[PDB]
Amino acid sequence: DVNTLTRFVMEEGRKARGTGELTQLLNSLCTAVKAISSAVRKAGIAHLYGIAGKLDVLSNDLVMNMLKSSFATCVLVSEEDKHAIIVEPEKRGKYVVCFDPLDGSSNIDCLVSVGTIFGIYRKKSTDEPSEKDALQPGRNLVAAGYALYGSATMLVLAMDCGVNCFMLDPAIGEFILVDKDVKIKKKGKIYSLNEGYAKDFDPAVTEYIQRKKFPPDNSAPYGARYVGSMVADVHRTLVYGGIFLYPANKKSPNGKLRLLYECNPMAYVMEKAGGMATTGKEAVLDVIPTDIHQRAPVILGSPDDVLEFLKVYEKHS
Amino acid sequence: DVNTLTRFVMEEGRKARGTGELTQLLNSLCTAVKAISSAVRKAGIAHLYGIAGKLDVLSNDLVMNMLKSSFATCVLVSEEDKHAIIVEPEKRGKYVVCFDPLDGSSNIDCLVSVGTIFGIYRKKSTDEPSEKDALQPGRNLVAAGYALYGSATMLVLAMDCGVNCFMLDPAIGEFILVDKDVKIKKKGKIYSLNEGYAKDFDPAVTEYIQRKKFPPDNSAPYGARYVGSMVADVHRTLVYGGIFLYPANKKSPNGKLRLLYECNPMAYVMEKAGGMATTGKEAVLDVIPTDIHQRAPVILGSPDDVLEFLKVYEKHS
Amino acid sequence: DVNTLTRFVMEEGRKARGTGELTQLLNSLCTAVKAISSAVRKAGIAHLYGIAGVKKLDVLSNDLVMNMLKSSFATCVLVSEEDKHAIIVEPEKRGKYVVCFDPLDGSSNIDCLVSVGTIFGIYRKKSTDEPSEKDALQPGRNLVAAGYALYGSATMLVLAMDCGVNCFMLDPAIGEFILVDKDVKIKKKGKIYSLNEGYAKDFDPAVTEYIQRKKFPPDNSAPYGARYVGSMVADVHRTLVYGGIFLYPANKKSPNGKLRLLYECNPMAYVMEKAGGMATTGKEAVLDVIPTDIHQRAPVILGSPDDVLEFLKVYEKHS
Amino acid sequence: DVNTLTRFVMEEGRKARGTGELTQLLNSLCTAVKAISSAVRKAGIAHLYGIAGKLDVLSNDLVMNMLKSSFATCVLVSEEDKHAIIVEPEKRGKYVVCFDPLDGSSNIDCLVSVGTIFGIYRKKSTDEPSEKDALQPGRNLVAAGYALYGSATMLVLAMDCGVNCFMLDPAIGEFILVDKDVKIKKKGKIYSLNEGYAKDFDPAVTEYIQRKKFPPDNSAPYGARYVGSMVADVHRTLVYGGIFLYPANKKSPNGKLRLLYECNPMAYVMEKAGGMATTGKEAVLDVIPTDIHQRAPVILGSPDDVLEFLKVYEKHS
Ligand SMILES: CCc1cccc(S(=O)(=O)NC(=O)Nc2ncc(Br)s2)c1
Ligand SMILES: CCc1cccc(S(=O)(=O)NC(=O)Nc2ncc(Br)s2)c1
Ligand SMILES: CCc1cccc(S(=O)(=O)NC(=O)Nc2ncc(Br)s2)c1
Ligand SMILES: CCc1cccc(S(=O)(=O)NC(=O)Nc2ncc(Br)s2)c1
Repeated sequence: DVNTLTRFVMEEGRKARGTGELTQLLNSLCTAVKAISSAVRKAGIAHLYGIAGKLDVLSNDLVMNMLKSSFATCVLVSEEDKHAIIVEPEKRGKYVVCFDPLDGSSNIDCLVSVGTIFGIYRKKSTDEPSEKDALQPGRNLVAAGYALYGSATMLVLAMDCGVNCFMLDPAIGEFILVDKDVKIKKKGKIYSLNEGYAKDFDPAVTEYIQRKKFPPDNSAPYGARYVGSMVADVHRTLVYGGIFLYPANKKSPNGKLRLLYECNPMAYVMEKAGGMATTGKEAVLDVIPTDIHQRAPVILGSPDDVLEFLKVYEKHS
Repeated sequence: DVNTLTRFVMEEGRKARGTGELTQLLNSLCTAVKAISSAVRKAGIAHLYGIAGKLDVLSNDLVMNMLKSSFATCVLVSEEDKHAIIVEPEKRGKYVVCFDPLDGSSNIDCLVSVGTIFGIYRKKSTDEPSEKDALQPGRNLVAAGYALYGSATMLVLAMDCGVNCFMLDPAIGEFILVDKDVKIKKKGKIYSLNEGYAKDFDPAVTEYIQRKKFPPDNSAPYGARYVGSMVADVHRTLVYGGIFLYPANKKSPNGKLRLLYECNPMAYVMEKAGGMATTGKEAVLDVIPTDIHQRAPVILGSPDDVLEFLKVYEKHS
Repeated sequence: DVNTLTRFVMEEGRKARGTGELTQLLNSLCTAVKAISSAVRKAGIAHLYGIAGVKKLDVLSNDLVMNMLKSSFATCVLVSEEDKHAIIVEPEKRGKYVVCFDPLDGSSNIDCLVSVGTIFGIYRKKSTDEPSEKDALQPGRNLVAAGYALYGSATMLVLAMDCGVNCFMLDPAIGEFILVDKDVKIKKKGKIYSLNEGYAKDFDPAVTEYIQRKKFPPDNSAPYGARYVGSMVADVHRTLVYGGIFLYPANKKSPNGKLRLLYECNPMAYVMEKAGGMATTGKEAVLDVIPTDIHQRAPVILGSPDDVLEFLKVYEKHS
Repeated sequence: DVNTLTRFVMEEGRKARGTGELTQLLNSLCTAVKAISSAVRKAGIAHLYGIAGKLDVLSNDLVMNMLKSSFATCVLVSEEDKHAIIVEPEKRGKYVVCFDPLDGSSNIDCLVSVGTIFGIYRKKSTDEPSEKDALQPGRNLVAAGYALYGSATMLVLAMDCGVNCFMLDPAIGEFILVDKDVKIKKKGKIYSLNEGYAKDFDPAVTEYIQRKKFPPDNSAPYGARYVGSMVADVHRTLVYGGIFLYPANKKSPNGKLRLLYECNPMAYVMEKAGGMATTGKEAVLDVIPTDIHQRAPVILGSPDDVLEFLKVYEKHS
């Protein structure tokens, strides 16, 4: 039987007997994602080039506007905005949403994969809505995931029931369920980081990477892939297994990737898929944030791969 | 003035006062790319998952069939076919076309960019058409390029007049000229190869890459990117500068990429762009082929970077 | 604020503290409407014509709607123009609603790209017995919801409920129905009558006189204009938009008219009524007829109440 | 073999040994139509309605700009413009085009089919183009036809070789040849006119209409279809056969429809399809015009039906 994003969400929302507010949030977000995908694929570009004689900003406005008018949100955190956005009182709801509306978009000149990443929280405090409401650890997420604008557009959604993958059929504008309750492989064959920072790598990374190229047990060396767009790298890791790394470096000593709307949502998908995400020091999901734009170092992927990296981080204290 | 691939090619064609064949060819191919692109983006997928109750094969068929029926070709060589296809007599025209109908289709599962790569020759003799008509050095190319099915669909076309980029507007099914006469940067800041296979690297490759990561002077190291899909990696090299390698090693003395429909069309675009393309021993475009599926090594991109590769290469020769 | 069909239905769903079954059902129907539009616009026809070198459109339309409603878990009995009997949803997929629909009306004329459409009527199951065809034999008055999709120059979903009639435009770029006209109301009096005058020899005497009065008025005002697309959905939607009258009346040869009561007449009557207009057979309200055959026919006269009433003045004058 | 509008026009142009000018023109036109189709089907309408926080005027803009930039035209006559447009001298070409860019537009509220009507002339001489170049009888058309934005989008193209019908496939944005060398039925069974104005009819119209409803020879009454949108009624008359009328009453002695860009193209399609078009007094194509915006009565469709009307019109003297 055929399933869609909306029908999936309505069905699962009826099992748990909720008010429907998360369903409205998510419906709204799906719609924003379809409009982003449409713009990303360059629909209507002829009109820009005179046939009748900014993208990250548009995607931001799209997510924001849809999320506000879903009536389901109170605090909104975006990659694009300096401060948390506080929903006007009349449109206030119970969820806090952190998001990057178009990740990878600095590199989009070369039509690299891009995507949208989100995490949704139930507002915890009873105080007036503020920036602090977004500062919960990722263990708390109610729902998270991403859309990938690749060769095709795919929505990956993780909740309590696991991870589910919806392909956007552009002919009808519907997300179609194509991969149910997805589990990552226990062990992969591909490793992912920007090796151009090799000079700055601390010795645990350097040893770990060295083991992938020169396995110490005469197994086959891991292949390397780095699109350098977060959504594409994590998704491949999800689909094929392996390991994704963005550790700290001299230019980025607290990591480079953001915790709230990059590392947390991706960590959440990984764990729900049966995988791992770590900073090296702890799980990413357990990091208790202090600033909405703070960075985090991240290693994530197949459990045997992240474990084997943690042993090496262990070897170096 | 708004320009399209069609209007563009008709403009150039009339200037040259040619018969029109090449124009008919390009238009045919173009129509194939839109069809490929629509399927890559998964139009109609709802029907597959049972709403009302292969991609490599499809793309090959679209290209094959559209070329045959352009009345402009006589020998067609494809990644997908063992032998060269000889167009039926009443459909024969003057050109030979070497193509990869969907490059990177191997990894489409992770929705990594895929592409179509093409190379167009004029048949040289009045002989009965055979595989041998495709065995031309890349220098004899009349036109070449690729379609990238990435975050948007773009068609890069190289001819004598240089290299032009058209973005497909999906609203109206036209490729729109968006980048005129593109030239690659003299010197890039990015290197691109599978570093997972370092233990089998050629020692020249070993050393060159080490200088990118560990520069002896006081320069900033190169950033690393490797999509693992040629059209994407070559296209990012074009737009931002840098170097892409798929080189020889002792296990694979002649590399892995196919000369006819991968390396030559890429070498062609890069040279028209004012970039370089080499096997280490010689320019990619000067290799005389003896087998339609023969492999070539390729190092390509910004001229300063390729020249620097060659310097190290020679240090090891 | 931007409103879409899915946000609209959920927002009304919540207000009413419902289970969401009707919401799931409409979503499913709307998904089906989007897949019919795509097919109707001929997306993918190049393949049909050997570009790399099957199903007919009303058939496809039928399978799309059937399948979308079945799998919505909100239906128990389905009645479609295409099938002789009612479909009884398999137990594991049973819900509380009965749906009558014409999946692709006017498709007999798809060869000339005339506007086509999907008409639907939604009913609550009234008995406690195992579901059956009888559950579809409800008067129009019992409708929970009705409407249509018009596949014209653009695709629109006109949805009628207790709260009124809402019109949603399909944005093909994103696959979303956008609310473009809220709480829509027909004019009190139009300037357009609509029927097939080519069959004038066969008109009811009442129909002959009324049409004659619209062409040559005794009060000598301006005559009405004529429009007849030949597609119900298109003719009925124009009527709703520009006001006037649409007639597919009875005659000696066809004394119960020709259009089907359950999935053409009733739903167009309900939309008309929720929009402050009128639908009649001459003898009764379309919505009041108690059906006895799911494929039964009714005569239908609808539109501006000043126009319809005016037809009844003539109708009653001919008894 | 599959055929497209571009491919078909190219091969007919090559046949005729022409210079490519009319092909360039038709492609610019075809492109504009795709852009008109797209906006008429309401792509982007969510953006108008505030998702991120005219149509006849736009359509005219698209045809206008696409024809200017085609360099194939010199005089443009549009329904939307009081005086003819003279193309600026660098874009000047040898053709004159009269068009209705969006027929039926003032009734687009009820989403009635709309269309674009066009007909194309050779310029009259080197004499710096003027409004005069448009004042030519229908017989001088080189090509004509319409695009109908119906349940799907169809382009109908009439030329010396006959009438061919192309279906716009929105997935790939390409016009597919679906009906070759179309001929109208000798006699149909449908008549088409605003019967609402029966009061004002010519006795000949009245009598002819009388014969349709009440055959004196016993036969079946004709059906009546009237959409109120010229392209849709004319297209129904082409596909199914029958008769379309918009004739002269003593109030509109020369009809209502316009000659240059409504009656002529449709009459030229009709004659090329083996049917007829008349004012009653003469053929439509034979009228010599003296104003770009003058009207003309028109009766067109299947020959047997048109001859029937005439036979009656001649009875009424
Ligand atoms: C899958 C998302 C999800 C999962 C669990 C709960 C909820 S919820 O938003 O809190 N309640 C909800 O959707 N109730 C509904 N009743 C009827 C319909 Br139709 S939807 C959402
Ligand atoms: C840029 C494509 C190109 C470049 C060089 C030559 C040719 S050609 O195909 O050999 N000649 C050609 O197309 N002539 C034309 N005549 C009329 C039209 Br409209 S186009 C094409
Ligand atoms: C607008 C149609 C409509 C009107 C009234 C009632 C219903 S209903 O289907 O019976 N209830 C319903 O949807 N409740 C909901 N709870 C949560 C969400 Br999200 S929706 C539908
Ligand atoms: C089919 C329209 C038509 C019919 C007859 C003549 C012409 S034309 O415009 O004068 N010449 C033309 O198209 N020449 C071409 N040469 C090569 C190509 Br590729 S196209 C057009």
